[PDB]
Amino acid sequence: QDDTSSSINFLTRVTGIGPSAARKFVDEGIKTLEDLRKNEDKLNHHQRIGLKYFEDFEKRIPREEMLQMQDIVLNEIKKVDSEYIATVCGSFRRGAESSGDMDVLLTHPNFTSESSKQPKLLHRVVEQLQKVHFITDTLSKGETKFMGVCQLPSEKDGKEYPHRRIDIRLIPKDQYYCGVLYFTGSDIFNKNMRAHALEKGFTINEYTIRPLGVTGVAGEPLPVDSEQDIFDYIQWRYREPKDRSE
Repeated sequence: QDDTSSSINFLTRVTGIGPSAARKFVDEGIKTLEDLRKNEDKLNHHQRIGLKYFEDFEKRIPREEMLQMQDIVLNEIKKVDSEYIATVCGSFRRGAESSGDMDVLLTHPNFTSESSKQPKLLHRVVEQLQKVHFITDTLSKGETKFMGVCQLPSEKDGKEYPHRRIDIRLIPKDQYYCGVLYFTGSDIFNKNMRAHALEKGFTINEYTIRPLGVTGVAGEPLPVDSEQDIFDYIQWRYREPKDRSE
């Protein structure tokens, strides 16, 4: 069993291959990266691109590169429409010295929670980033979420940076800063802040902050025009992201 398990665990390191699909591959004698490459016909698109960048996707991103990536993303988005608002979240926003991926939250005042889908608000940004060769591949592209691959431009002698995972999520403007709060984390900090909100008569989720009565009925979403507004409602001092480990 040891070798069977090691094979399954190996394939799960490919993005797009989860434990169940890995078990099915190994049952078919597909166990290594070489086996996967010889059996590209059995892969979906996400798995094929994850195999393509297997080694790169096991490398971390130094904060220095994250800052370069951030400027490319922010500068190109502003070129498409200066009314877009985009924020890099995750442990990067909390000041982490390295990141596993880049997670971008995107909004636009044309897109509110009363809106039906506006996928081209997302796709136009993806297309511009592809046009300047920053986004290199797509893992999946939906009406509000893009998961793909990017790469910093070569700086010297044609030497290449590793390809990196990037996600871009389109969020309604009236829910944007609650989203930024949630996706900045940490998970423990989010739990602690939601517990304090309850003590103060509010309930916070990924989308909204609402007043919460003694019977447990949530009221209407409160207006939020900055992350600071959410802390103001629950009477907490603003917690800078570097202070959100717990």
